[PDB]
This record gives sequence, structure tokens and C-alpha cells, in this order.
Amino acid sequence: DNYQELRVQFAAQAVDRNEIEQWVREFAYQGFDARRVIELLKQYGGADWEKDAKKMIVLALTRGNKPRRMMMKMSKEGKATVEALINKYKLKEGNPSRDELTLSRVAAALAGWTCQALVVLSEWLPVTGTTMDGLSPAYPRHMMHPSFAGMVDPSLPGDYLRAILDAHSLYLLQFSRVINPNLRGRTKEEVAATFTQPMNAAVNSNFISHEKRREFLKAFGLVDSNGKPSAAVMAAAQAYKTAA
Amino acid sequence: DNYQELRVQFAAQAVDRNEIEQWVREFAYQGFDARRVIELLKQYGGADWEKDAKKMIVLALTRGNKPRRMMMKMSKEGKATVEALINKYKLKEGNPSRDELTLSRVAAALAGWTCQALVVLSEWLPVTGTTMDGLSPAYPRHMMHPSFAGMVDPSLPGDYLRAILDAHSLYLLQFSRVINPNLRGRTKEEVAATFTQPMNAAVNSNFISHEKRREFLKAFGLVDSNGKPSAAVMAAAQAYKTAA
Amino acid sequence: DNYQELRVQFAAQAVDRNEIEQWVREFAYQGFDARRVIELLKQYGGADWEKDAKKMIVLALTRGNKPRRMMMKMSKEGKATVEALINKYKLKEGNPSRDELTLSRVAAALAGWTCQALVVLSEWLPVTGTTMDGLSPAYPRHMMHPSFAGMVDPSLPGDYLRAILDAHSLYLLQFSRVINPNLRGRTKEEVAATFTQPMNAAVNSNFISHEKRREFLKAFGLVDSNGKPSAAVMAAAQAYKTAA
Amino acid sequence: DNYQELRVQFAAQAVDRNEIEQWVREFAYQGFDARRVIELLKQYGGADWEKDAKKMIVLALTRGNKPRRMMMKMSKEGKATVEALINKYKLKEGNPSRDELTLSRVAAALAGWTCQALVVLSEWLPVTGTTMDGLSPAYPRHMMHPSFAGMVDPSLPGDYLRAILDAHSLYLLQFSRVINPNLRGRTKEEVAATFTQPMNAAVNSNFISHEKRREFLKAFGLVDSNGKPSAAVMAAAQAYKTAA
Amino acid sequence: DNYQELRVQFAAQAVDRNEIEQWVREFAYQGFDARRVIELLKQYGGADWEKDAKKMIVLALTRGNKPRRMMMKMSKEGKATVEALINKYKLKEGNPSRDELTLSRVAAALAGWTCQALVVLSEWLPVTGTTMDGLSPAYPRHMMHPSFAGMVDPSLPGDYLRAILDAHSLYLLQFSRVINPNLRGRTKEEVAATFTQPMNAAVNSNFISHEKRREFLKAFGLVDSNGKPSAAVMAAAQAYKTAA
Amino acid sequence: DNYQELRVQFAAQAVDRNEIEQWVREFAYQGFDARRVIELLKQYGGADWEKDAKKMIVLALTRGNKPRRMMMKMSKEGKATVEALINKYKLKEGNPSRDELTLSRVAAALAGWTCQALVVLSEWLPVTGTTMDGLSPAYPRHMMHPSFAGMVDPSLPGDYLRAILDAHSLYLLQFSRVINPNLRGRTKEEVAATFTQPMNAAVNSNFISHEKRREFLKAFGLVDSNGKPSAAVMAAAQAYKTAA
Ligand SMILES: O=N[O-]
Ligand SMILES: O=N[O-]
Ligand SMILES: O=N[O-]
Ligand SMILES: O=N[O-]
Ligand SMILES: O=N[O-]
Ligand SMILES: O=N[O-]
Repeated sequence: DNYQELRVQFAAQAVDRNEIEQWVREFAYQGFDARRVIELLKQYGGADWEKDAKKMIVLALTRGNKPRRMMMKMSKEGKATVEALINKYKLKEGNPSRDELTLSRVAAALAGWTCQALVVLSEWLPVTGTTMDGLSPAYPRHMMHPSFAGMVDPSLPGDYLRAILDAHSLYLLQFSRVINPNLRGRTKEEVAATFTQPMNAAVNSNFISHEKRREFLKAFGLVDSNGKPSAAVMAAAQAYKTAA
Repeated sequence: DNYQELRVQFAAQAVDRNEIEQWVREFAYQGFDARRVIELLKQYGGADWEKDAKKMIVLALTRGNKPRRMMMKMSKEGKATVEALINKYKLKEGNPSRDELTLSRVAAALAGWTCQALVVLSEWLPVTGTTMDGLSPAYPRHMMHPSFAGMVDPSLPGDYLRAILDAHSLYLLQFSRVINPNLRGRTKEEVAATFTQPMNAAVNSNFISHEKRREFLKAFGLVDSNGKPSAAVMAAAQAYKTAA
Repeated sequence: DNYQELRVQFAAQAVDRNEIEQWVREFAYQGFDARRVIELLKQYGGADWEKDAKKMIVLALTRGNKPRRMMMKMSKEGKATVEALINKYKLKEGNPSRDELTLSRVAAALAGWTCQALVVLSEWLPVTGTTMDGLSPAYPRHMMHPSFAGMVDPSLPGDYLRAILDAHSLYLLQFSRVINPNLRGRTKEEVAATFTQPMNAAVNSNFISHEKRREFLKAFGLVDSNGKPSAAVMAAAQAYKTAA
Repeated sequence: DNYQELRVQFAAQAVDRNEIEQWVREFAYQGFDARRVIELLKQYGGADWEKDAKKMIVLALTRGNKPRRMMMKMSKEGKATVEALINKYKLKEGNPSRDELTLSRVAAALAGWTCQALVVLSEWLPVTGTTMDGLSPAYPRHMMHPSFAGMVDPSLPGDYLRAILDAHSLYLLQFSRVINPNLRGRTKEEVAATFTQPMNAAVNSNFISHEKRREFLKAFGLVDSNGKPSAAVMAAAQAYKTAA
Repeated sequence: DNYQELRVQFAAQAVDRNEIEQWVREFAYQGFDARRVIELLKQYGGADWEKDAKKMIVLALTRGNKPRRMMMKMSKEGKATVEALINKYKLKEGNPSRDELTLSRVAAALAGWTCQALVVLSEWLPVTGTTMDGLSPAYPRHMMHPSFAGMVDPSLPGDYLRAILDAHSLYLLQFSRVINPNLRGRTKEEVAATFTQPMNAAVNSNFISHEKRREFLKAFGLVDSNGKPSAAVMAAAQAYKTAA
Repeated sequence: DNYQELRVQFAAQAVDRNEIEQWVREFAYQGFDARRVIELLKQYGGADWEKDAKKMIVLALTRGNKPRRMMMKMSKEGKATVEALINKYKLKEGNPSRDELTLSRVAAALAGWTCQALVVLSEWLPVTGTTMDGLSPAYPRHMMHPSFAGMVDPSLPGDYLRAILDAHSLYLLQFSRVINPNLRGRTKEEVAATFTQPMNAAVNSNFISHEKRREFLKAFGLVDSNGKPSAAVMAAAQAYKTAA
């Protein structure tokens, strides 16, 4: 019938904030699917899934996300362990489908442990805690993996949240440059453009509730009882502002 | 068979301004066919077309115009929703025939609702309202999509019309550079050349009467009862004049 | 027999100015073949050829030389008209053979009318008359298409002819930049190099006699009874000298 | 089988300057075989070869050395003429075998006429006489083709010869850059390296005796009765010295 | 099937420093498998393996790691020798499996001899001893191959160890740029990132005991009886600090 | 058995200077094989080999190393001579196998004569002796071919040897630029990098003994009875230092 009238009638319909925001979340960029990662770990791993996941996290943090490549530069024993992990958990490189595991995904799905492991693994990461201390004193080790974004409570007060993300970004700037010998022709802003979408996706995901995320941030020593960031976090956020 | 004479006699024929301008309008650039878009929505969607159209507008404004691509990085629920929408509405990408739907066409055909939805969607757009506010105070959220051009009454007094279009162009300028990173190095003038044709086409189209367009402008708070643009529009029109 | 003597005997033959110059003309660069264009229009079009040619000229001036592309961004009605024109006149894009019509060729073959149409179509061209007025006051609208080169009488006095071509070139510089987002790394001289060969070919063609061409230039208000260019032409030629 | 001894005895053998220089002349660069070119013209052309050769020289000087390419942008009459010439003379492009004709070879073999034709063809060459006049007053029109090198008497006194060749090189320098746009950024010295071999080859070739070459130079007004270069040559030789 | 809870319980599990560091060592980068290399040499070579290994080390240090490529530019005798070595030892290029020999692996596995051979091979290396002497006086010849890292005792006092490794890195810095010309434009820090992993891997490997490594350092004159680095090492460690 | 002990036992083996240096020589870069060149010349040429080799040397020096290409720009007679040489000696371009002749290889294998021929061929080389005199007075003609490196006695005193190679390098810098219109974006050091490996290979080859090489250098007037370079050589070496 009358198309102009239909458009006009359509414009007169409610602009429902609760409804729209639900769709935004449902349709938002998702870098990885944590619930599917953990389901697949439990599926492939049975009783061994927890111990194997810790190994895989150590592999992700100290060797990276390419299982077949790291095998080419590894001890005979280590290589056999990794081959057995690839075979058991059907591990892939890069960004495969939802139904496929990667080392990075295991690390991100279980970031509550990953971030703690970083306290131990500091001197073996692509960028060491020693280096980070040179940019910002007592740089929080818990922030030293892309996984950490899954620990950030997005409901923190505007300035606290910003401090946390800025402080984390200081690491992300260094890390991205080290793992990519191509971001040489890249400013701070240009490097950020490649890391903030996966960062923000994890910050805003529905995996681990806001309260549980903040509890982790508190237990890690990154915020106090009110969500105010620690001295170290404040220092690292300040360093990000003046970093290039 | 005297061709020079034929060329000459052809030159002696009336240059009828009325007849030629009618041909200009017939042949003019058209970005989309709003009437056909509504018809196709009504056709494919039946009783669900209205709710589906809103979802499709939210997708268009927050994720873009490529339904297959966005699905690769999305929650399981959202991926299922978009898949079904693709199958139900035979969604395509880019600029197919008038007999085919895209996400951008849905938002353009139903601009009256799209522009109200921008108020809610502000923080989630490729260029946020907060970013717009740094260029021009309280930038009108209703102007923050190419769709807005379909709400502009071309019968507005010259200076009021130009103010509306200049204010809108301030957004178009930022948005075009974000969506097409290869326009970052181009001048305002050059970027304008890439958005001006679809803008003017929607401004001057026969879809939705001038009187209804103006009443949307009045309802949105963009003009007053006497056709005069608000302070926010004037501010934004001035920012566009001195923008780079 | 003796090759050296044959070359020497050959060198002793007349260097016939009338004969050589005839060969130059016969062998010169020809961008399009106006007589073949008009023959094909009359062939394909019958009684409708004159009206259709005017439509095609309007299409060429306001949409360009790509019939299948412009159809993708056009009203349903306009698109059906163009499809019928393509089918009837076997229209092609770019530079096909002598035996093939294009919109550009129709415009150039009938430049006596095309140049007059420009007075009407000014504000709808890729570069508007408004813009040209910003570079040179009262810029002659008749000069605002590559077609105009077919109107230039090459027997005009050296300085008058130069003024006409310089004034036209001011437009050609702007036009070439607008239709080619590649001549960004191009100086005035570099842009000229791409437009002067088609310009000069048409200036020197044997289609429309020198006297008839000058009559057009006079009727257009571009020269007086002695071939002296108008004030507007003189201004535009001066602007070309200092343009970059 | 003592190879060092064989190498040694080989070194002890005469270095005969007369014998070696004879080998230099046998093996020297030859740009074209003038005798064969005339023979082929006479063969393919019969009674029409002289008139056809002149047309071919006009083509070579005003359109270039690619008969198939030039045909694509030419009048109907001219296209038919070139087609027939291609078929009658089996014209080729570039540098085929000595048993094949090109347009450039015809002009080179018949340089005595080619160079006189330059007087008439001046405004229509890739570098015009008027352009040459801006570099050196009254630049000799007879020097404005690579063909001219075949008219140079190498037995001229050193300083006269060098003046003729320097004056000619002024043209070669401009012409090489026009014909090969990728030489615009190169130094005079570098451009010289690209034209000097065919130049010297024609200067020193056995086609047309030194005495007849000199009498052409005298007839052309390039040298006087005592072998001395004209003012125009001297001027042009000096302009080449200080050219970039 | 509560995945958040599973993630949470996983986070509550011990972060056992001893257990995690054991996993780091298992999974650590390994450049080559020295034990397997010797086994393969002994296997393929029988009674000739020792003499063949020395030839292979000389090839590695003076020609590189690509046996097929070097053969193309070599004396007849040498080409025959390398061909036979390739056939006898099944030599490969690059980084194949642990069950395959390369020239570089032979030199690395047998580093104690390789490093002594550098004294003799000095003038014939890609970076000569004389060049090293210009950067740091009497640069230790024993350090002038990546192999040297396998002679470094990691149990040396921190400052002595670092001095040995810094002195060695001065060579690694020059050598990496010569071998990979695309590293000439990179910073010291960037070049270091390309040599540090295989360096540290050999430093910390379980092949050859710390005590035997140190006694090689003492025998080579690189440290004294009290573990202290020689003047030459200290000089070279200082040159690395201020190197670009 | 015990791999660590085997490596340690291997390190305890002699580092035999005489033995190692023999392997270096056997394994060194070889650009061409002079003994194989001369054997092939004698094989293919029989009684005509010596005269044909002189022709081939003249061809190499005045036309280059591409027999099929030079034929395309040559007299009928010269071309037939070269075709007969290609057929008889199975000549190739570039760097084919040991068992294949090239013009360059004939020139280098017989450099004792080649270098003498250069005194005659000076003004016909790609870079003339006249040009070289402009860079360094009385530049030694004998040095004006890559072949000359086969004449250099590497046992000359350090400073004399360096003078000889520097003086020769002055030519090599000019020559490499002239035969390669790509080394335009190349410094002196960058050009040297392309010519020193073939230079040094020939300087250090075992073809023609040190004493015989020095005898040639003496007979050429390039060194005196003690091996001290002439004035001309000293001048040319000095010019190389300050050349760019
Ligand atoms: O990318 N979703 O954490
Ligand atoms: O082309 N916009 O209706
Ligand atoms: O290009 N001939 O008008
Ligand atoms: O090679 N010119 O006769
Ligand atoms: O990985 N070096 O033993
Ligand atoms: O490259 N051996 O002379």
C-alpha cells in the first residue's frame, strides 16, 4: 500500500533503551567465546583438563600461539608433550572458529589463573617485568597479558576504569611492538588501534560477572575496597599518557 | 549525408531549460529506493518485519553493512540471529539491485526511526557522540548517520538548509575517514566529494514529504517553529566551516 | 643495384609542403570520429535520434560516460530509460572502436548543442559554474566540457586562439582532478599532459569548418566580430597562467 | 695439458693494434642496415616505393614507430593508408631482424630527405622547433631527428665535428626525455648514454660517402665551404655544454 | 555446566612456582639438539666422522648454511667434496627436524672445536677479526660464532656472565646485520631480539656441564681462575653498551 | 654412548692451521673456472682457438657478455662471425655452469692478453680511458677490466697490494655504474659490495702463480722490481679514497 506512511508509522514506534542495548550486546564484536573454550577443554580433556590447561597457559605465555612452530624449536621431551596436546585438544593457530581451541583462547578463558601465573612467568615473557619496571616502577605483573582485559570490571567509576585500561595499555603497546616486527612504522595511536578492539570486547563481555571481575582486581592488589586503583596502576596509567 | 549540416541544425534547436531540468531529475543519482526497500521488508518479514527492521538498524549502526563478515566475530546468540535475518530477508552486501535488501538500505528507508535510535546508540557508533562533542558542543545525535539526509526538508530557506547540511557534514567528515581509513590523508573538500552525492540524493528525494521532513526536524529539536536551526546546529555548521 | 645512389636520388626529391601537411592531417591523432558518431545515431535511432541524443548529452554531462554503472545509482524510471538507450544505440564505456557509440562521443559530436546545454546544466556538472566563478569571474559556461575543443577555430590569431585554449584549460584542470582521484600527485603541467592531446585533436579536426566554429564562438559570446575574445575569456586565460 | 703455460704463451702473443681495430669495426654496434632497408623498400614497393617511403617518414616523425598502435587513434582514411602500408611492406615494431622494415629504419636509411622534411614538420614533432628555439636561437631544423646522424661527415676537423654532434645532442637530449618519460629525472650524462651509441654508429657507418655527407651539411647550411659550422650550430653546441 | 564457576575454581588453584618453572624449562626454546647431532654424525660418518665434521665446520664458518647454494660457486675439488658430504650425511638447509643434520648444527654441537678454529679462520669470516678489533681492541676470536654460546657457564657470577654475554653480543650484532642485510636499518635492541633466543638457549642448555664450560672459558683465556673475565672481554662488553 | 664426552674429546683435537687453510681455499667462492675455460676453448676450437679467443675478448670488451643480443645490433658480416662463434664454442650469457663458455670467461681466463688489449681498446670500452684520466691522470689502461683481478699477486706487501686493488676499484666503481642503470640509488660502498667478491675470488685463485702474476704486473708497468706500485697506480688509489 503506502510506503511513505509505513515509514512514518515506523518512526513513531518506541525507541526502547533496554531493548536496543540488549541487541548491541548480542551483536557486538566477540574475539573469542570463553564458555565454548572451557566446554571444549572439559570435553577433550576429561580428568586431565585442568593440569593440561595450566601447561597450555604456560606455553601461550612463554612461546606464543603457534603450536606447530614452537615444536620446531623445542626439546625432544617438550615437543612430545605439545604434540600430545595438539592431538588431544585439536589445537589450531590464529583465529579459527568458535568450535576450535587455541593456546591464546585457553589463556583468555581462564584469565583468573593466567594473570596470577604472570607473577611467576615475568622474566620469561616476550616483554619482561624488568623492562616494564623501566617504563613504570613496580608495574603490575597481573596486567602483562591480553588475557587481563577479561578481568576488568566495566562498571568501575569512569576514572578508575580508565586508569586500569591505560595502565594495561602501557604493556599492550610494548607487547604488540615486540610480537610484530611490522608496527615499526607505527605511532602509539596506530598500535592502540590494533589492540583496543580485542581489549574492549573482553572488557565488555558477559563472561565473569562485574562483581567477580572486581573481586579478582582486588585480590590481585590492583584496586582497593572502593575500586580505587593502587599506586602502581596510577603510575602506569600516567606513563601511558606520556608514552609514544 | 551532410553530417556537418546535421550537427549544425541540431545546434539550432531549442535549449529548453524546463525539458532539460526534467531530464536531470530523471537521470539523477539515487542512493537507494526507499519504496522498494519497505516493500521487500513487508514481503520477506510478514508480521515480524518491524521488529526485524529495528535489529537490522542496530546492526547497521554498530557493526556495519557486511552481515557475513560481522558474524565471524560475534556471540553465538547474535550469530544465530544474523544468520536467520540473512536467510529470511536475503540480505546482501554493498550496492546490489533495487530488488535486494542491505542493512544500510533498511536504516536509510526508515530514517525517522534510525535517527532517534542514534540517541541511544551514541557511545557504540564508529564515531561516538562524545567525540562529536569535542568538535562541536552538544552535537545533535540525530544527525550521526548518513540516513539523516532523508529527514532534511530542501524547501527550507537557503541559509537554514545550508546550516543543517553543514552541521550534518561535520559528522560525515569524521565518519567517512573512520569507515575508510584511506581518507585520513585527504582534505575536507576531497572527503566531501565522497559523501555529498548520496547526501544530496536523500535530501532531494521524493520519499517523505517536505512538510513531514520538516516536522521531524522540529520534533528532533533541530529547527524551531519558524524553520530556524537550533544553537547546536549553528555551532556544528560553524565547526564544519573551519574544520580540516 | 646501388643503394647509396638511390638514397641520394631520394634526397633530391621535392619536399612538398602542401603534400606533407596533408599527410600530417590524415595521420594525426584522432580521439573520436564525429561523422561516424552521427551516422550511427541516425542509423540506430531513426526518427527518435535527435531527442535521444539530447538525453544522452544530459546523461554524459551530469552522470558521466559509464551507462551500466550510472544505472546502479538511479531511479527505477531513469534506469529503464538508460537501459532502453543502451539497447537501442549499443552504447559502450571508455574508448571502443570507431563503430561504437559512447555518451562522451555523442556529446563531442554535437558540441554546438552540448556547449549551449552547459548554460542550463551548470550547477549539476562535476565542477559547477559556481566553483569556476570562484577561480575566474563570470567563467564562460560554454567552455565547461571537453566537447568545447570541437568549437575552437584554430585559424584565430595566435593570441586570441591561445586565450581561448588557456581559458578552457582552466576548466580542464579542475575537471580532470575531480573525475580522477589519482591526479593528486600531479602538478598543473602534469594534468595538462593528460588533457591536451584530446583537446588539440578536436581543435584541429576537419569536423565543422573554421568559419562555422568561429560563428559558434561568436554566437556563444566568446569572441567579437574580429575574433577578439570577450572579457570573461581574457580573465579565465589570465587565471590559468597563475593557477597551479 | 698445462693450462697456466697456455695462458702465459697466449699473453706473449702480439697485441696487433691494426688487427684488433679491424675487429672492433667488424663487431661494432649497428643501429640499422641502410642497404637492406632500401632493397626491401624497392622489393615490396615496386613503382610506388618512393611515395610510400615519404608517407612512412611522415608517420615516423609525427606519430612514432608503432604502426598498429597509431592506427587505433587516427582518421578512417589514415587508418586505411597505414593498414595497406603494413600489409605491403610487412612493417614491424621495435628492432626486428635486418630483413624487416620499420618506420624508423625508413627515415634513417633515407636521412637526406627526412632531414629536409623536418623543416616542414617542425610544429608537429614531439619536440617542436619553437621549443628548440627557446634553448638555442634558430635551432637547425635539419638536426631534429636521430636520422640526422647519418648525414654527419666523421672526417670533419675535430672541433667542427664535435660542434655538429653537440648541437645535434641538444635535440637528442630533449627528444629522448619526451619519448621516454622515465628519463625526465636522469642527468644529461645519463640521457646521453642512451642516444650516443646509435648516433655514433650512423656517424661512422659506410653508408653515403664522407664527401656526400659533407655536401649535404653544406647544402643544409650547417657548415660552410671550409667545413666550418654555422652560427646556429655553434650556438646550439654551446647550449648543450651548459644544459641540464 | 556452570562455566564461570569452573573458571573461578580454576583461579583458586595453587600457582605453584616450582611446578610452573619446571614447565617453562620443558617448553623452552631449543635451537638444536646437540646429542642427536653427534649421534647422526657418528651414524652416517663411521670412522670418518671427525675429519668430515671439521670440514663441515670450516664450510659453516666461511661459506654458510646452504650446501647446495655454495656448490654453485666453488672449485671443482671443493664441489665434489661438498656433494659427497651432502650424500653421506644427508645434509639439509635451514631448520629441519632434529633427525636431520645441517652445517650450522655440526658447528653448534661441537662448539669447543669451532671456537678454537675461529682463531685460524678469522680473516675469512663474514665479519673478520680485524673489523672486530676496530670496535673493541683484541676482540676475542673465540667469541666470533653463535656456537660460542654453548661454551658459556650460566652459573658464573651475574656480572661476569653478563660481561661474557655482552662481549659476545658485540659480535652477534655485527654478524646478524651482515648475514641479514635487511637488519642494517634496525636498532641494536631490535637486532638483539633476533639473536638473543638461540644465544640464551645454548647458554642454558644441558649439553656440556657448567664446570667443563667454565674450564673451556679458562682455557680460551676468556676468564681467569676466579671466574673473572679478561680485559679483552671487559673492553668488548663496554663497546656493546655504547654500540648502535 | 656418551655424546658430551665425544664433543669434549672432539674439542681436544688439533686445530691445524695448514689443514684448515687448505679447506678454506678448496671451499672458497669461485666466480669462474679458468682451467675449464681454456680446456673448452682448446676442445671446441682446435687450431683456430687462439685467434677466435682474441676475437671473443674484443667482443667482450667492446660489446659485453650477451652474444645473442649484440647480434641484433651489428653489421651483417660481424653477426655471421658471432653466430659461427656461438655455434662452434657453445657460448652462453650470464653465469652458466663450469662446463659452459661465455665471452667474459674467455676474457678472464686469458687476462694476461686481455689487459694488454685494453691499451688498444681504451676509447671503445663502456668507460673510456679518456674518462678515467679525468678522475685520475694517466690511469693504467691494463686495470680497465674485471679480468685484471686475475693478474693481482695477493702476496704483495699489504700496502702495495691495497694500492693496486684500490686503483683498480676506481675503474670498477665507474664501470659497474655504467653497465647497471640500477646502481643509481647506490653509494660507493654499495657498488663495491657487488664487485669485490668476484674481484677477491680472482685475486686469491690458484690460477697463475703469485710470481707469474707479479711478473705481469711488472711487465705492465704497474709495479717496480720490489713490487712498489707506479705513480699512476698510487694516484688512482688516492682518487678511490676520495671518490664517492
Ligand atoms: O572477545 N570476547 O571476550
Ligand atoms: O537516493 N536517495 O533517495
Ligand atoms: O579527436 N578528433 O576530434
Ligand atoms: O648503425 N648505423 O648505420
Ligand atoms: O638450544 N641450544 O641447545
Ligand atoms: O673466481 N675465480 O677466479
